[PDB]
Amino acid sequence: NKYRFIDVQPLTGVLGAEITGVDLREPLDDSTWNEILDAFHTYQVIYFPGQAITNEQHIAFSRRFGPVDPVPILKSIEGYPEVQMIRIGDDWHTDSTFLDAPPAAVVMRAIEVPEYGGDTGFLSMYSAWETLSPTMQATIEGLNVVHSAETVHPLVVTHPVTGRRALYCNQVYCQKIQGMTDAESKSLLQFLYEHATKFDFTCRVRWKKDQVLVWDNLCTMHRAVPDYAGKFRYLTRTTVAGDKPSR
Amino acid sequence: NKYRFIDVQPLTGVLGAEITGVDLREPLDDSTWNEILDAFHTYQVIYFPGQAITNEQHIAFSRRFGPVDPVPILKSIEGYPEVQMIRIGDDWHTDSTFLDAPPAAVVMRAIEVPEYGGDTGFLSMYSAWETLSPTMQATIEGLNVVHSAETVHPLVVTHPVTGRRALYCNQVYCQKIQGMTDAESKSLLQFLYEHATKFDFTCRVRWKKDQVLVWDNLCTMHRAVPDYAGKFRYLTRTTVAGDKPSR
Amino acid sequence: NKYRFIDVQPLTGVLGAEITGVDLREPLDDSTWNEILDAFHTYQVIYFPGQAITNEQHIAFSRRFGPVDPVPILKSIEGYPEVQMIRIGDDWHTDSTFLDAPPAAVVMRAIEVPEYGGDTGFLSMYSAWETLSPTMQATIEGLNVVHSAETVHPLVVTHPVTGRRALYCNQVYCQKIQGMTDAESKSLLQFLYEHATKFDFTCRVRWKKDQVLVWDNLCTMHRAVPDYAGKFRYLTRTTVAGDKPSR
Amino acid sequence: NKYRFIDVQPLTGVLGAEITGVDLREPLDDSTWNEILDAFHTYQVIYFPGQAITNEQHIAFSRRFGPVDPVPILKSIEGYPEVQMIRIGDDWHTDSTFLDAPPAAVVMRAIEVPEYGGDTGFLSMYSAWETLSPTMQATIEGLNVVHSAETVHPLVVTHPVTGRRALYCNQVYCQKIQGMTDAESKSLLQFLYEHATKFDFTCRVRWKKDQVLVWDNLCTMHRAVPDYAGKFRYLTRTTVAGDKPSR
Ligand SMILES: O=C(O)CCC(=O)C(=O)O
Ligand SMILES: O=C(O)CCC(=O)C(=O)O
Ligand SMILES: O=C(O)CCC(=O)C(=O)O
Ligand SMILES: O=C(O)CCC(=O)C(=O)O
Ligand SMILES: [Co+2]
Ligand SMILES: [Co+2]
Ligand SMILES: [Co+2]
Ligand SMILES: [Co+2]
Ligand SMILES: [Co+2]
Ligand SMILES: [Co+2]
Ligand SMILES: [Co+2]
Ligand SMILES: [Co+2]
Ligand SMILES: [Co+2]
Ligand SMILES: [Co+2]
Ligand SMILES: [Co+2]
Ligand SMILES: [Co+2]
Ligand SMILES: [Co+2]
Ligand SMILES: [Co+2]
Ligand SMILES: [Co+2]
Ligand SMILES: [Co+2]
Ligand SMILES: [Co+2]
Ligand SMILES: [Co+2]
Ligand SMILES: [Co+2]
Ligand SMILES: [Co+2]
Ligand SMILES: [Co+2]
Ligand SMILES: [Co+2]
Ligand SMILES: [Co+2]
Ligand SMILES: [Co+2]
Ligand SMILES: [Co+2]
Ligand SMILES: [Co+2]
Ligand SMILES: [Co+2]
Ligand SMILES: [Co+2]
Ligand SMILES: [Co+2]
Ligand SMILES: [Co+2]
Ligand SMILES: [Co+2]
Ligand SMILES: [Co+2]
Ligand SMILES: [Co+2]
Ligand SMILES: [Co+2]
Ligand SMILES: [Co+2]
Ligand SMILES: [Co+2]
Ligand SMILES: [Co+2]
Ligand SMILES: [Co+2]
Ligand SMILES: [Co+2]
Ligand SMILES: [Co+2]
Ligand SMILES: [Co+2]
Ligand SMILES: [Co+2]
Repeated sequence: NKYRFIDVQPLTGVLGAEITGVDLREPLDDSTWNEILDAFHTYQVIYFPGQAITNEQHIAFSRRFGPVDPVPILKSIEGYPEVQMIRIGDDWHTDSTFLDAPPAAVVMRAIEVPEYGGDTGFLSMYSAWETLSPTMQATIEGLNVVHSAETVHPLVVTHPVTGRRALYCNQVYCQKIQGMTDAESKSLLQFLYEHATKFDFTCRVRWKKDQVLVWDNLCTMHRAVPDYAGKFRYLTRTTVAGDKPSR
Repeated sequence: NKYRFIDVQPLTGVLGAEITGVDLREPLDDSTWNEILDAFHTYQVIYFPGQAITNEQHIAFSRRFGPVDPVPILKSIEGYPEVQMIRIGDDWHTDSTFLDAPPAAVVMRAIEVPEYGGDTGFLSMYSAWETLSPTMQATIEGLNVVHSAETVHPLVVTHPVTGRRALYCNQVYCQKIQGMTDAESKSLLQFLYEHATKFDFTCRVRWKKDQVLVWDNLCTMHRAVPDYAGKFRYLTRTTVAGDKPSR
Repeated sequence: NKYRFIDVQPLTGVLGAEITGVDLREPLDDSTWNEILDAFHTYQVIYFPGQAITNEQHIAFSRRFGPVDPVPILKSIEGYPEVQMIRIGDDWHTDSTFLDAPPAAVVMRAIEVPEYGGDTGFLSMYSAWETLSPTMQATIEGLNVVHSAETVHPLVVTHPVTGRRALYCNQVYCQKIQGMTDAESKSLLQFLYEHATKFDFTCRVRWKKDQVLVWDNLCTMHRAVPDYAGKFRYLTRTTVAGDKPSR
Repeated sequence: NKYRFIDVQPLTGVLGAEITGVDLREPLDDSTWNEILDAFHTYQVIYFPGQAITNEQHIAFSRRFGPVDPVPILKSIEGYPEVQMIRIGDDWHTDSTFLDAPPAAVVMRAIEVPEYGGDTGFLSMYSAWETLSPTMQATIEGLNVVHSAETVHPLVVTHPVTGRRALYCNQVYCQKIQGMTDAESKSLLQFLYEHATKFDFTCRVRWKKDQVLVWDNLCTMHRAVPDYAGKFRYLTRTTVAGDKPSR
């Protein structure tokens, strides 16, 4: 690939990629960082295996992407209220979309994982949008969705940095399409979900100790796999803030 | 009701009505005819019980509504190729919509019917449209459907005489929504059909000898009931022509 | 028809019928009553037009069918707590199926109705069962449904008097199929409901003053039509009790 | 793991695994082979990376599993009519199920692959069955499916070697459930397919040169990913025969 400061091993031909040849415990210069971010924007989700960093180093790193909020809930490691831990989102979703302004991204970090199982699967909502017929794109271009646990977001959002359109709806937080009856709203959204969760649009992340991963919370969805029952899974994550999604 | 030359007994509060106090075998004057037609346009389907007319009288009558085509197929009574007889449309549909210009209306006439069973059920596609949320109306306003057995018609049509919008799609003749993929097209149309065939939008016509009925082939659908197996059902019908449906 | 003491005018070829030639204000002898009941069992729903009876006469009449319970809720005419009045069941259903022992039947009586609209539609759940393939009948023969507002009933019930099998489920009161997951339960029941609410299985009752109607609450469903907004509709009904439904 | 002659790196906690520490170009002894096969039966799909074998060696290897048929169609490398090549099954399916006796297994072998993309995804039909409620298992235990391009197979099959029950239906070859109407058959199968193609039941195989993979054609399904457009993908495969599937 066209990348001189980082090695870059794409996971599928649709999203996801792996990054090596960089010590995350050290500071990185503009041209190394310009590459890391240029990658994250093209692949949508990126991971860095065998990065034995510290929580302070975890924060700084996240901050490079954008301001570092705590999510209220979750339990932050006491000492680091920006760094929160993980040990129901086995339905595909993206995170905290009931917020006027949900997270741009999240950076996740493997502490103690199982040998196998406890994968995380992601999918591309650029792709989901992108595979709708021009006629269907037009038909729902201007619709809005009500997300809750309360707010409204557009059904198709433009990425603030990259300007690609991405379909934006998820079954965990989306009540209905504003202005439609429920029979109507249900009808569409179900189609749109059965369409986005196709296997062609997905990828699967294998979890290995001190791997550090970043996903774009606007233009992907993701889901936990429950195939580890019995085995300890302990990861941490910081949350980076984004503007209000828009069309 | 507000009707001085014809008695008028509405079947439901959504469509359909019954008309008496008029000898169909005689000619009718402007103000009697102005009423018959003013009714047909409000009720969408009308019937006239115990009208022992002749096929010539059947034609003239139809012609009052508009030019009288034969449908190729069907079998016309030999002697009257405009008058065709009846003895698969047990799915709801409207007639011959695969035509660049389908029938405006049809006039049907009971020769030998059963005592009961062999009803005909109709429904209102004004109502179907009318009960869609303003937001959903807008969402599909500008879509087109491909009808076959080949042509395109709009998904929402304006009535040429009355100017009411009416949803216009049917599962017997409609392949798909132009420009959409089949998974997409299927999704909508199924909703739209499951929505239009609601019981609230329907009515049911009881068939009795020398009853003469007229239905509006643009803004209704209709379906045969198969509950007469064993009993003779013989009706005739002329077909009145309409312009190309439009939005 | 084969009926010497009552005139009997079947509404469709699937269910429903009309009964005249009997003064309901008078007592009726075994052979007249033997006919009324022999009809109710074949047609599933029966009506008697222009019966200007009294509430006491309404009770006695109902009692001929079976014991006369009050439903708690509903509002009984004060003076007659067995006689309850009517002025959400616009979804098809049958009545009070959340009871260990729901009503066998109900007798309804028209006080002040509109000229048209405010029909009541019924359907046959004998027919619904009856049109399932032998293979599908077998597949769900032994299933149970959980009904609530709490109890279990079989999915296919045998009529206590007639011994015809009837499909027995309804979307207003049925939570799920016992033992199945919700994705599973949903799947079937939706099919079974989309199948039973077909138009071929239905009929529609026209409501006229002092008409008195009886429906079989085990083997039909029924639904109110909302096409009278603005017009006064006042009917009364007594409720006749039935055993626990069984297979 | 409990394996002394082969190294064994499970792909997910549901199916699939990777096998190293064995030169496939050499013969292997009972206890090494007893392990390879004991693995294939537990993981359902297995792969061997960086095995630069020959087509004769490819055949012998396959034969160890069972007799080696050609599939008519496909194009066999001229010189080896048992060894067939690959360069519509982007719907999930299993192979040639329209046969009275479909393939037990297939062995596939990577010649020239892309750097990334052109993955193959598999899923477990043990798991699919296994996650149905006991009540639903019972409900469809005894059903049959008609497969075509013509034959009948059971909807739930017992594995001839292992004796685990596995759900057995696929949307590419299955017409309908025998004895049911199409509305009925459609209803179930759609549920069963929407249920089996869940992400939790899947895995994804990364393709790398001279990797040799074996999948169990009775108890998995699999699907091609179209994310390589432009890049050369050339694999070969032999096909191993199985008895008629049974319950
Ligand atoms: O726990 C994981 O694997 C990530 C899944 C998730 O739902 C989240 O926190 O966004
Ligand atoms: O035969 C009838 O009852 C009318 C039904 C019909 O499909 C038609 O000719 O349009
Ligand atoms: O009010 C009616 O028309 C009868 C409908 C109904 O839901 C009932 O009381 O069972
Ligand atoms: O070509 C592949 O990736 C295997 C997919 C397939 O459909 C097959 O041959 O069974
Ligand atoms: Co390098
Ligand atoms: Co340093
Ligand atoms: Co690596
Ligand atoms: Co420290
Ligand atoms: Co900050
Ligand atoms: Co869940
Ligand atoms: Co707010
Ligand atoms: Co609501
Ligand atoms: Co689907
Ligand atoms: Co889904
Ligand atoms: Co008059
Ligand atoms: Co004259
Ligand atoms: Co009359
Ligand atoms: Co003559
Ligand atoms: Co003419
Ligand atoms: Co049909
Ligand atoms: Co043309
Ligand atoms: Co096509
Ligand atoms: Co529906
Ligand atoms: Co429906
Ligand atoms: Co329908
Ligand atoms: Co008499
Ligand atoms: Co007296
Ligand atoms: Co009468
Ligand atoms: Co009194
Ligand atoms: Co009593
Ligand atoms: Co309702
Ligand atoms: Co109880
Ligand atoms: Co539950
Ligand atoms: Co349907
Ligand atoms: Co329905
Ligand atoms: Co070893
Ligand atoms: Co050697
Ligand atoms: Co390896
Ligand atoms: Co050689
Ligand atoms: Co052989
Ligand atoms: Co395809
Ligand atoms: Co055969
Ligand atoms: Co067929
Ligand atoms: Co689904
Ligand atoms: Co799915
Ligand atoms: Co699917």
